[PDB]
Formats: sequence, C-alpha cells, structure tokens
Amino acid sequence: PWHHIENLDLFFSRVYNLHQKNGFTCMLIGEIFELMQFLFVVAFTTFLVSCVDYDILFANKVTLPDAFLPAQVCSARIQENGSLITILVIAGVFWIHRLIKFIYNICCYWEIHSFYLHALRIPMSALPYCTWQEVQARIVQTQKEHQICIHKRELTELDIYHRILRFQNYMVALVNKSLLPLRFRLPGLGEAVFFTRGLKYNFELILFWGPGSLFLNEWSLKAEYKRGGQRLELAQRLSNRILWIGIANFLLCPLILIWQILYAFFSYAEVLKREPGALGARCWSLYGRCYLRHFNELEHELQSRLNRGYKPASKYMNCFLSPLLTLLAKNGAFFAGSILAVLIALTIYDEDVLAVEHVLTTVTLLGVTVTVCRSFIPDQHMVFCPEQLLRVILAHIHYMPDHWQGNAHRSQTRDEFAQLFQYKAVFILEELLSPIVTPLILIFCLRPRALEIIDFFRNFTVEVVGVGDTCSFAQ
Amino acid sequence: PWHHIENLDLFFSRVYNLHQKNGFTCMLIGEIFELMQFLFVVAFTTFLVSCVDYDILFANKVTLPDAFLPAQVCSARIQENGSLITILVIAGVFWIHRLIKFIYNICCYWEIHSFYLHALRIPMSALPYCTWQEVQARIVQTQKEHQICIHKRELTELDIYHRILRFQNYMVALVNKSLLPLRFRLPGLGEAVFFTRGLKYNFELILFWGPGSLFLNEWSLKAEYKRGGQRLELAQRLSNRILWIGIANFLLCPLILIWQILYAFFSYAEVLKREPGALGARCWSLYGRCYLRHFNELEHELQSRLNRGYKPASKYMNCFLSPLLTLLAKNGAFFAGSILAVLIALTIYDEDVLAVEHVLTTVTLLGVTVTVCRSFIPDQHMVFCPEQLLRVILAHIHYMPDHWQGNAHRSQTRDEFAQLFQYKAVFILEELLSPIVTPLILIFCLRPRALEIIDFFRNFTVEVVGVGDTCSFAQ
Amino acid sequence: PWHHIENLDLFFSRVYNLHQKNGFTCMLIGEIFELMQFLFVVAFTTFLVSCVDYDILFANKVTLPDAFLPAQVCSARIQENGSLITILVIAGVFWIHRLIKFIYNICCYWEIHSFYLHALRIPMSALPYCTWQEVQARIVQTQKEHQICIHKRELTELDIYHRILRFQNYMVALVNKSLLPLRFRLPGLGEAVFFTRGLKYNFELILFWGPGSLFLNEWSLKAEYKRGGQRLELAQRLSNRILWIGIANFLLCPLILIWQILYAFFSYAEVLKREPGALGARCWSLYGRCYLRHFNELEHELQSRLNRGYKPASKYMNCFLSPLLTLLAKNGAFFAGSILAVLIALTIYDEDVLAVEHVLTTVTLLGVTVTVCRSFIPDQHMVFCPEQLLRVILAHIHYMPDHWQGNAHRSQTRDEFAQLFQYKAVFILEELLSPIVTPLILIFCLRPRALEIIDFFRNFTVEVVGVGDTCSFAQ
Repeated sequence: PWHHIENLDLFFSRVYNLHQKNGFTCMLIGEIFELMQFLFVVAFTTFLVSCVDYDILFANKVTLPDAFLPAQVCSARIQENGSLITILVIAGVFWIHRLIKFIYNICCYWEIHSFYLHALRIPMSALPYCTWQEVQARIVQTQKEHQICIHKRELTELDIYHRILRFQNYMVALVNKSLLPLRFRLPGLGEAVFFTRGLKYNFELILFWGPGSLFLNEWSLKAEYKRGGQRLELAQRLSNRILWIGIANFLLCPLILIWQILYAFFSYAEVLKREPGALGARCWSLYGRCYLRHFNELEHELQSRLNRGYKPASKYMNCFLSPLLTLLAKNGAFFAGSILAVLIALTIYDEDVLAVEHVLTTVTLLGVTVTVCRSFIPDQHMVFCPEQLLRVILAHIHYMPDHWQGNAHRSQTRDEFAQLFQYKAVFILEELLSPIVTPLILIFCLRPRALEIIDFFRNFTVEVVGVGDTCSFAQ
Repeated sequence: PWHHIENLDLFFSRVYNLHQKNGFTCMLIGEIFELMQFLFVVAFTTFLVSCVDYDILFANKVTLPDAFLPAQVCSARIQENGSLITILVIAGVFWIHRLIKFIYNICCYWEIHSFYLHALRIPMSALPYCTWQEVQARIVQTQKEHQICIHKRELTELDIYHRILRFQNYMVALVNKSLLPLRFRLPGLGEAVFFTRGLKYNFELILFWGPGSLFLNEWSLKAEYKRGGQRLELAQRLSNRILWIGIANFLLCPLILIWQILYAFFSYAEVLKREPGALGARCWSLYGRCYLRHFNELEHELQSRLNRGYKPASKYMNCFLSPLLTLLAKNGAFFAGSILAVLIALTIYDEDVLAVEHVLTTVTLLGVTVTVCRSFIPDQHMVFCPEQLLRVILAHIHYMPDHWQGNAHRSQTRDEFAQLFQYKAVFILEELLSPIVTPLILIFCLRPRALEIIDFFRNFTVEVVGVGDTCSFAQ
Repeated sequence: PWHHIENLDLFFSRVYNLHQKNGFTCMLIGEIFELMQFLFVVAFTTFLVSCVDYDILFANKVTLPDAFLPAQVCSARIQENGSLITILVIAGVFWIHRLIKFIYNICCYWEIHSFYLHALRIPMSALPYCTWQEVQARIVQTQKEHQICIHKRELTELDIYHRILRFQNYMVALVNKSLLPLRFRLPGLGEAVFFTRGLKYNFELILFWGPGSLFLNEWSLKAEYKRGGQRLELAQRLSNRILWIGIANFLLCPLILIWQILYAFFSYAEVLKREPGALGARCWSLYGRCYLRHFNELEHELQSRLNRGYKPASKYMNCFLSPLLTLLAKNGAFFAGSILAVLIALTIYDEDVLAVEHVLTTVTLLGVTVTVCRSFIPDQHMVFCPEQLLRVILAHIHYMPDHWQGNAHRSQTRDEFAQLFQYKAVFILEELLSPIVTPLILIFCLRPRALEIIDFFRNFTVEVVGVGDTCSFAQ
C-alpha cells in the first residue's frame, strides 16, 4: 500500500492477478502445482525411460516393484546417457530459473496481499466474491487518502486498464492491422491460420520484453523509434534481432518438441481412451481470442463473452452435414440392420447359431456399424444453418466478417468461421507443430515485415500523461 | 433447356426434385440405392429360403459356409419351386420395369442438370445451399433469356406451383371435402382412419395417371367430363374402371403382402431388438399430412411446418393428468415405504433378517412397489399447460378442429388428435394391412361415390390460361 | 343450491375445496386415506412395540409369524402398560373426533355435490377438468337463478375471494407487518426463522376460531374490539387466553412429539435410504409461502407461481463453488490421468502388463479418481451470472427485499434467500422441533405483543357491505 514506490504496470497487474486466482493462498497453491507438474512430467519420463525393466514387466506372480531397478543402479544407468543427461541439465536449469522466479513472485505477492487487507480492506475470504467492479471502486477511492502514483494525476479508472493491458493492446492492434504473419497458403488446403502460444510468446519477446526490445522501461518506448529519420537502420537492426531470436528457436526446437510431444501425449491419451469424441469438441482458437477481443478488455471480460457465445457457435458448426454422408448412413444402416436382424432371429430361435465362433463377433460388429450409421443419420430439425444462429453468435462476440451476414449457409462462411471455432484435435496438433514451425515462420515471414513493424510503432504510439507510452488505438 | 422443349410440368417437377435430392450425383446415388434395396430384399430372402441348410447350422467347430449349399445345387433347388419361381419372375419383371424407368429418368435428368449449370448457373456444389428460394426466384428471371413455353409471360411461378402440384391440390381438395373414403366404423373401436401409401397410389392411378383416367395430357381434363350432360354414363364407366382396378389389387394382394412382410422385418426387427420404445414414438400420419396441408404447398414447406410442430405435439400426447390414480400412488407409496422402512431398520440393526421364509422377497417386492408408485406420483412443481399445448401446436400447424379449442383435455380431443399424430407401431401395422384392406375398400366404399367424384371434377376444375386445367380451390 | 343455508364461507370454501380435490369421489377417498394413515401409524406403533418378539426374530428356518405373539396374549401385554394405554386412549379420542368430523363433512359435501350437478351443471367427470375460471363464470351467473345466500349482493367477483380467504388475508397482513414472532436470534447462528404448521395452527386457534376468539360468527368481529377504549383490559384478556393455550401446548408436547416422531420417522428415512440426496433438495417453507403470497390469492394461484419459479431458484442456490477445490480437482485429474495413461499404454502394448501383483486394481482406482475429479472440475464455458438470474426468480415470485437487487452474489443475499428456499432436511427437523418449541415461543414471545395485536385488529378491520368484517389491506 506504499506511496507509488515501484513501476506501476507491474503493481496493478499483480493486483489483478491476485483477484483472478482467487486469493493469495489459492494463487500460491496454483503456482506450486504448476511447478510440480513440470517436475513430474520430467521425472516420470526419465524413470520410465531409464529405471524400469520392461522385459520382466511384460513376459520374462510378479509384484510391480519386481520391474524397477535399485537406485544404486538407476543413477549409473541414467548417468551413462549423454543425451539424457544433457536434456536433464537443460531441463533442470529451466526449472531452477522458474523456481527462483516463483520465490520472489511470492515475496512480491505478499506485498499485494497486505495491500488488499490493509488499504483496500478486502479479506482473502471475501475475494472470490469481492468482484472486479467494487475493487476497481476500492482502488480508485483508495488513491486519495493513501498516496500512490506520482500524485501529479489522480486515477481515472482507464489508467489501470492501460497499465494492465499495455502490451496486449499492442498485440490486438498488430493482429488487427494484418502485421504479424498468421495466414499461410498450404498446398492441398485453404489458407491456414497458424497462431499458437509459442509464436505469440516469441512475438512479445521480440517486441516488448527483452534485452534490446522496442521498450526500455515497460512504460516508455526507446527514444530512437519516435524519430522519423533513421528508420532504415532501425529496420535492419530489428531484422537482425528477429533473425537471431528465430535461430535460438530453431536450436531449441528438439527440446520444446520433446516436451510438447511428451506433455501432450500424456495430457490427452487418457481423454482419448475415455471419450474419443471429447477431442471433436471445438475451442475458441488463440487466433480468435485475439481477433474477437476489444481493445481495453481484461481477460475475464473476453472469456465471459466467449463462453456466453459458445453453445450458439456449436449449434452452428453442427448444423451443416453432408447429404451424401446422410444417404450412405441411411443405406448402410438398412443393409447392416437387415443382416443383423436375420442373424438375431436365428440366434433367438435355436441359440446354437449364437456364439458361432464367427457370428457372435460379427453381430457385435454389425452392431457397431448400425450404431455409427444411426449416429450419422440426422434426426428431425436443427437443419437451419440460420441467419438466426449467426444472429445470436454475433450478439455475443459482436464481430463478424462482413461477407458472413448474407451467406451464413455457405462453405466459405463455415470454412472461415471454422478457423475461429478451432476444433481441439487441431489445437493439440497445432501446439505440437509449433516447435518445428515457429522458427521458420519467424525467420522467413516476419523479417520482411520489420520495416512495417517499425513504422507501426513509430506511427501508433501515443504518450498519455499519466500512463506513459500506450497504443494509439486503445485510446 | 430447349424452348418449349416440353410440357411445363414434367420439366418443373424434375427441376424441383433435383433441388430436393441435393444435386444430380446425390439423386443418382439415391435411386441406385433404392434399386439395390429391392434386389437385396428379394435375393437375401430367396437365399435364406432356398440355399441355406438350417439343420446343419443349428445342430447337426463349424464355419459359416458349412451351411450354404453349392450353387450348382442352389439353382436346381430354387428352380424346382413353382411358387417361388413364379414370385421371382413377377418380382424380376417389376424390377426390370423399375430399372428401365431409372435409366430413362437419369437420361432425362442430365438435361435438368445442364439446365441448372448453363441457364440457371447454379453448380451442383452450391445446390444443397443454393436453396429452393434461390432457384424459384431465379428461374423466373431466366424466363426472359432461355425461353420456355411457346407463348409465355415471365413465370409468376404462382403458376409454377400449379405445374408441380396439380394432382396434389386435387388430392388435398378431395380429402378436404370428404370424398375418398377414409373414416370407417370398426366394431370394438372408434371410427378408424385408414389412409395408406398404397391406397393413395390407387386413388391417383384411378383418377389421374393411367390408360383411361380423367386426364388425357397431364395438364388437360378429357372433354366429356366438362359437360353437364351424360354424367350418369360417365359415372358408370368410372365405377367399372375402379371395379377392375380394385380386382387387380385383390389379385396382386399376396405379392404385395409378402413384400410388406420382408422389408419391414429387416427394417424394424432390428429396431425392436435395439430399442423397443422407438416404435412407441409417434409420426405425422399420412392422413394428417394431407389434412394439415396448405394451399399450393411444396413438400418441403409442409415438412418444415410438421417438424417445427412435432415436439409440442409429443408433449401433448404426453401431458394429461389421470388424477385419482395419483392419490392411489401417493398412499400406496406411504404404506409400502412404511413397512419397508421398518423391515430395513430391522435388517440394519441385527442383519439376521434372513431365514424368514418370505422376508428378502418382501423387501424386493416392496421396493418394486415403491418405485412403481413413485413413478406414478407426479413430480411436484411440474408445470401444466393444457391451454398452451392446444395452442402452440396449432401455431405451428395453423389448422384446427372447431371442437378442440375449448376442451383440450378430454378423451374426445386426444382420441382424434391421435389420428393426426399416430404412433409408428400402428403405422407399420397399417402399412402391413393395406395389401389385404385396399382392394375391399376400393371395391365397396369408393364405387358408390363415383357419381360424386364425377361431379367434383366437373364442378371444381378451372382452366387457367398458362397452366391448363387446375383445381378450383388451389386458385 | 338452496338459499343461504350456511355461512357463505362454510359454503364457498367447501365449493372451492371440492373443485381442488377433483370431485366428490376423490375428496372422499382422500379423506378416507388420511384417516387410515393415522390409524396405521398408531397401530404398528403399537404392534411393533407390544406384540413382536424381537429376540426370536433376531437370533433365538423361521417363518415370519414365528415372532408374533397370539392376540389372547397381545391384548394382555398391551393392556398392562399404563403409559401405552393412556397414549392409546388419547390417540383414539382424537381419532374418533376426526372420524365424526369426517362423517359430518361428507354429509355436508353431498349437498355441495348436488349444488354442482344441479345448479352449476358441472358433472364430476368434467370437474378435474372444469378449470377455475369456469366455475367462477358459473357460480356468478347462477346467482340469478338459484339465488345466492342472502343474495344481498350479486356476486362481487371479489366477494367469493373474501369469503374463502378472510382469515388467510389476516395471516398475510399479520406476517407482513411483523407482528407474530418469527425471527429469532440463536447463538451460533444468524437470525433464524421458525414458522411451522403447528405454530400457525396455534395462531389461528388463538385469533380466529375458538371458544373466546376475536371473532364470534366467522364473518363478524366481536363488538368490543371495534371500540377504542377498554383496549388495555382486552389486551390483558388476550394475554391470558394465549398464556393458557400455550400451557395446553406445553402439556400436549409429549404426544405431538411422539406423533411427530412416529409419522415422520417412517416416511423420510426410507427415502433417505433410497436417495439420501432427496433431502438436500429445497422446498418453499410455510414461511415464504406466507411472505410471497398476494392478498386475495387462492392456494392454487400461489402454488402455480411458486413452482413456475422453482427451477430458477434451485439454479441460484447451487451457483457458488469453491475456487480452491477446483484446483485440487484439476491437478489430481492431471496426475492420475498421467499415471493411468502410462499404465493403459502398457496394457495395450503387451496385454500381459495385467496380471501383475497390483495390476487389476490400480487401473480401476485411478479410473474412479479421474472420474470423481472430472465431476468436480467445473465445465469450462459454463456461464453463470449469479447476479443476472435472481431476475427471473423475481419475475415469477413477484416479491423481494430491496437490498437483494444490487448484491445478488453475496452471502447476505444467499443467507436470507436461503430462508425463503430452505432444503427439505431442515424442514423435517423444524417440524420435529415444533412440539417442543411452539409452547415457549407462544408463552414468551407473543404474549408481549398482545396489545399490538389488539390494535391491529381494531385498526385494520373494515366492514364491507356484503361480506362482513374483512382485513383492511385485502381490499
């Protein structure tokens, strides 16, 4: 609750994060769980690779620990692996860096916790329900009695928004004005959109937070980028910077692939064995979280809009079905149900046609076939592909391509609403492919745009008196 | 798209059908599947009857083809069956007639496909979503460039409706004015309605398309039927025509009965073994598809109205109270749950409840009793809308009996609202009974009405300038 | 159908009750069942205690009637119990009083039947179905022919409402103006509300129907209560009356506690046995039925409003959930699904991973763990605005505290919206506690309010020309 002591963007961001992860205790536990998941993936994997004797486990009454090798031997068997030891050393260095960041992260969050309790007066018990609007009302009312900020200017409730969302408004405006290569023309497919978690991380590491970024303070743009002249040397410097960051990505490719290959397999293989159709459900597409997002919109407001409008969008995506597939389903159901009805009447009649060594199995198969076809056979209604279903999905999100409103029922509309709707299997595939795809897009497709990026940041960056250097659109 | 290359109706109907079966390819496949279903039913049945050695299959490790007899013997075993060979010859003649009609139909449908692509400019890809609306308005614009009709004003298409629906408006007006015997007074039941697929086929074969029908052209009524005189000789001729068509039906009775047998088996017996309650769901009743029809209404508009209004109608069939029972359920649940609670508290206390000769059986029977009663006990706070149910169903249908609106809750209303919405099982039964019932209704109940049918077709048949001879009501 | 034979209330109320219990035959049967439930509870209550030899039943093949003792001995064993014989004599006297009231009631309900059939012309078959408005539309039109009572007033169309609901409007206005102690401040809990069936019965027995009540006729207030003077002696007399009625309650406490014990114990426990979560569902309360009730509102209109608005209220009560647990669920699901995915991949790979010392149990326990966690994981995309919903509950219930509309999401709102909506189990507990709690509230908390009760009944009691003495608010 101190008198404007440390850079603001961070203080406010931390305050917001503490409100989101409902309370200090919850947040601390969440971070600890995040650290234990990494360590568990890595240690479980290195235990499966190195310590388990699969041959004895498989064939050659056996108790579970009959497989495992004693530690006095596991250490030697894992140590005589140069590749494994190297991956483990890099993994442990990343881990130690994350644990050290966590330490302070909590040493700096105890300060926000005391801020809440003593200056805002919202106990951690009343915080999951304290709500954002009131807190906003609390912080802005607190600004007076207790000194905070320069005091040159009193808070105005949009300052806090700019502080929390400075770099995110920049991402919104970058993606909105078609910088930042996302569209690609793949052979054998339409124009794909490839925007992942790692790619946006790299874009922010290149532009916003790094050793030689565009920003020096986290609230002020470096002095040269405001100058009209020397734009070409700045463009060359940015191009070289992004070249070398792309090369670091290309060199780290195997390790992130491993983790990506690994964590992912673990994450959904359970779900696959349970309900293989959970991966057929659709999610709201990182490109699409950035496209449908307003300028000064905190994460919880975007997500509230995005799930208020989720079931209309699933009703839309499921409303168009192939007639042909429908006809094939109907007739395959007829022929399979006919052969099965005959075989069922026989097994009912005598019961020794049952479990024909061949028949029983087919009966099931044929049963699987009839069930699949009946699932593909449409049932009555839901065929609208309506202007109206779109007319509600839009009412939620509020943005649509302008060539969508008329032809809501075509393959052009579905195909590029498809890109926003993101069925998950692809997400998981698209997050797997990002280790190997992000360096080459970063080296080839973005380096030509560096001279346009420089002109964006020079042209669209306003200095607002209290907040510093913010995007020009987010005003 | 040759100008006046044909009478308007056999062209417009085909165009409409091509829009419905979404595209030429789809339609072709659908027809092929329709031809393969007939051939499969007949060949599978004759294989089951004639080639399989059931004794070895049942009792006397055995592979499946150990049952089947070699073809060199199947041919002789199926050939030495006069009844089977005769049924197969009649079946093959009907099949060959259907295959020849199919070849002629696709040779005539390639012309409609070229019509679409070249004169309407709707590719087969944009046709499942082109929409009827698009083409119906569009052709009317084509009427200028690619001319049709020797002397044609741009098609209002109001007329075009007339072309597609000439004979169907006649059926609607026949059933609407209570010609065409449908109501019957069966002993042991109320007034049944018996209107099937075969019966309406026979009515149309008698009245509209045949060797000596009422119509000579498909768009013009024969010249004598417009004359007021000679009505009695025309009535006698129509009566003799329908007598002999009924006798042809009576002679073909065994074959159509056999057909309705096997197709259903395969079609339904599978569904019975899977979900015996799927046949308890209700369907919209061929009488009822003709009763709830609306002026000049293409099939897809009727079906859209009919399924928009399907779930309200199931909630209605579902809704009525049976109140006195409710009380019996409540109080039987009380007394049974009381005795069971005592016996349960005892078996929990000591666990030596058993050895009583009937105890355990008493607990099980009492549990069944409580569960049945609780199923009959209405759920509290379950809303009831008799007025609404007999209101929203009408809003979707738009036609109502004048004695339904007041007493929505009586057995008179349910009993005759049932016929319109009758359940699938009585549908399958009523389609089974039509081979044996259609000839006798056709001979006995319709031949007395021939003099009224003649007066209908003389009185209600207007000559509209562009379309020809249409029903007088459908104007 | 005669003229003014009985008090209008004693006629109109009966007419309304006959419409509610749909018909005379129903009403009778319901009353008979009500009489048989009392006698059945008391019977075994006494057969289980007195005639059954539990020792032989438990331990010392045995048929059920091997336990029971012969009647020649049951009579002596139940007769040599002074406490049991005394409870049975009091129970039999209450029963005989109820049976005599039942005979008198059906002898008076036949008259009413005849009223329906002959003067209203609504047969008992068309009654469950008559609908309320129609009777209203029938009785008021009948007032001309079979003249109604005095016939002083033609039907008011409100008069019937006042007649049926005279004392209930008084209860509504008493509870509405915070007479009638309901709120209590218990230690260890918030302000509890204790309003039961027995408490409201006692309030009505004290105020409305008794030997020395406020009312002498059932439609006229005693003459002294209209006088401004002598208010203090009337207050003292009312205080003494309620003191002695409270003392009668305190003396009858053991018997009502037992009966409350017996009648309740039997019913609910079995249900809990079946589904222990049925008692976690919530019901509207005697209170809350009196708080949310309009003035001249018949019981069926209140209950229609109350169940139209029941599911919104359950959605509200279930909306608040722990942030912390969620996190535990998510991460336990991760770790369990990870170990299970590994073990599943192994059992798929070789199939002999199974049959290992812990193999056929770890997979099952881990599957249960993942399923439990996934049930605790909230559905992502799940939209709950607690604040928004209360709006629909209000649209149905129609009454609310002012300080709810803003803070719909707080514990203050839930805590006192809890009182209106409390779950069954506290209902059954609160009906159990009323025998022992009603006398002390009646003696201590209401006797101080007697001088305010007298001033209420003097100030708010209007004489309306046709109906007599009605509450002043219910106008």
